[PDB]
Amino acid sequence: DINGGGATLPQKLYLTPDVLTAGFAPYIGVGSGKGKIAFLENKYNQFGTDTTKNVHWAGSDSKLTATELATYAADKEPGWGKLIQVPSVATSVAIPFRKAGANAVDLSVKELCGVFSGRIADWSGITGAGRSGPIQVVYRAESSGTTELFTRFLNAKCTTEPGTFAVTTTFANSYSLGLTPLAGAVAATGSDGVMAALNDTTVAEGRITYISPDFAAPTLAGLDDATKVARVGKGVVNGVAVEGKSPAAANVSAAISVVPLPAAADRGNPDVWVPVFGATTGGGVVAYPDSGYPILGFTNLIFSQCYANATQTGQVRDFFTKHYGTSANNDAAIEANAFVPLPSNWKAAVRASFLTASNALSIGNTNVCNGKGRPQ
Repeated sequence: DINGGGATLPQKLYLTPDVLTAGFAPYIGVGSGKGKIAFLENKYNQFGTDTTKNVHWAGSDSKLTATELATYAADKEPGWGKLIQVPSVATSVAIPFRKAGANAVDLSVKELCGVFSGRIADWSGITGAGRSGPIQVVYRAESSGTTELFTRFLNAKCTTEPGTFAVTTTFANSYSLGLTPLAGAVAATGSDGVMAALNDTTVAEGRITYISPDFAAPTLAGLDDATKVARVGKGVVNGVAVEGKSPAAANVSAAISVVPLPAAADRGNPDVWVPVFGATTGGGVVAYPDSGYPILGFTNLIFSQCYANATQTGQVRDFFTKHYGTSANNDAAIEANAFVPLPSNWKAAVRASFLTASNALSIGNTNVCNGKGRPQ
C-alpha cells in the first residue's frame, strides 16, 4: 500500500472516502511533528507498530525547516529523489470555547492575545460577551502544525503583552514567560483530544482552545454560532466599530485567493511552495489580512518525486491529478470539511512542476527517477 499520515488538522478530509485515490492506505493522524519524522526518516513507528511498512507521504501543517530539508537532501535524496512539499488546502484556525451565554463572543485580536498569554484570566475581560468567571486554556501537548499556524499569528500580532510568543510547534514553549501565567491550562493530544477536553462536561465551564475548523463544531453551520465558536477581529477601523468574523472557510477564502505563486525559477525549492503569513509582506511572507477572519494558513503534503515501485508511482500521480485537478477534483469534499480549496492558479502551478511529464521536477520523471525512489 501507499502509506501516509501526520497532521490531525486535515485528518477528517483525508479519511473521507475517495479523497485519497486507489492504492492509498487509510490516513493515520498523529500530529505534524510525527508526520515529518515518519516521512523524513522513513519511520513508520510514528504511525503504528507495524514497522515492516514504509512511509510514502505525510500531511503537515508545520513547514519543513532548513535543517530538515538539508538533512533529507544529503541523506535521502541521492537514492530516493527530491522531496516535494506542496499546499493541500488552506484553513482558518478556529477558537471554540465552552462557556454559556446568549451574547456573541467576539474577540478583538488584543483580547485573543490576552487570553492566550494569561493576561486575561476571566471571561469578564472580553467586551460584549456577557460572561464572567475563570477562563481555562486547552493547548496541544505535542509538536503540532495547528500550534505552528496559531503561534505564527500570535507572534505577528500579539505585540503589547508582557512577554512575546515565538513561532513553534510546541505551545508550552511559545510565550517568553512560559505557561506559568496561565492558571490550570490543560494539555491534550491531537485535534480529537483537544476537543474532548474542550467539551468535557465533568469539569467547570470556562475552557477555550485553538483548533482545526473541521473539529471546532459538529457541522459547518456550528462555526457561525458565536455562543460556542468565537468570532475574531472586533475593533475600530477608520473610526467605525467593526465586528469580527467566524472562522468559516468563506471568511478566509478571499485572502487566500490573492497569495502569489512562487517564482518559476525557485520551484525546485520545496521551501517556497508553502506560503506563511506574518505582520508584513516581505521575503515571501504574506501579511495577515486586515479583512475577513484573521487567523489562517496552509496545511501541506510531503511526497517523494520518485518511488521504486512503478504501480505506486502511477497511483501517486493519479492522486495529484485528482487533488490538483481543474475538474474531477476533491474541492466539494474540501469545502465539506471547512477548508478553502487551493486557487486555480495554485493547482495549475502544482500540476505544471509535479505532474507534467516533461518537467524535470515531475513525479516518476523517467530520466530523473530511473534507478531511484522510496521503497514500496
